Amino acid sequence: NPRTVKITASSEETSGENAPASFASDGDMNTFWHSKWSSPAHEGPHHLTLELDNVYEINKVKYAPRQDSKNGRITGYKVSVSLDGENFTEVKTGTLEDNAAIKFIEFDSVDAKYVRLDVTDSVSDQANGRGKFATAAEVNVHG
Ligand SMILES: CC(=O)N[C@@H]1[C@@H](O)[C@H](O[C@@H]2O[C@H](CO)[C@H](O)[C@H](O)[C@H]2O[C@@H]2O[C@@H](C)[C@@H](O)[C@@H](O)[C@@H]2O)[C@@H](CO)O[C@@H]1O
Ligand SMILES: [Ca+2]
Repeated sequence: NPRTVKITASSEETSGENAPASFASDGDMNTFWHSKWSSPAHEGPHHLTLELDNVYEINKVKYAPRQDSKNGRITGYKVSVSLDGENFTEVKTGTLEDNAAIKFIEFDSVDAKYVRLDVTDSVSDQANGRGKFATAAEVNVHG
């Protein structure tokens, strides 16, 4: 049940379309965060940090890909946790399948107030777009 106080990101798009980082902090499958693609683009590295309302014991991250485009779809991730928002500890690394299905990332129970998702790999419907974008309809945490 942890509440996301806020989501911050490496970057966000509010100019070419409305896709701020906070759109990834609700369960509307029809809104998403997009890394900044409009000039000047931020083309990586990409990440997203959820600040929880308290310290929780967490063992799972849910990731809902953007539903209308594969652009930015996360296929490689590192998950880290923090108590103070500054010092992070890696708890999980892995790949995710290249489809729009909801993903889960699971690890041993760990106390966190902040959960960071580093995008190590991402896909695109563009020929030379590997790694350029990051999108998320939702990122959430569970314990
Ligand atoms: C094959 C190919 O090159 N396709 C591109 C496609 O990737 C582009 O989509 C947009 O790309 C930017 C980043 O460059 C963002 O991801 C945009 O959200 C994305 O737009 C979305 O998809 C398109 C197809 C439209 O439905 C748009 O309204 C969506 O938001 C488009 C640019 O429109 O061009 C090529 O089709
Ligand atoms: Ca959403």
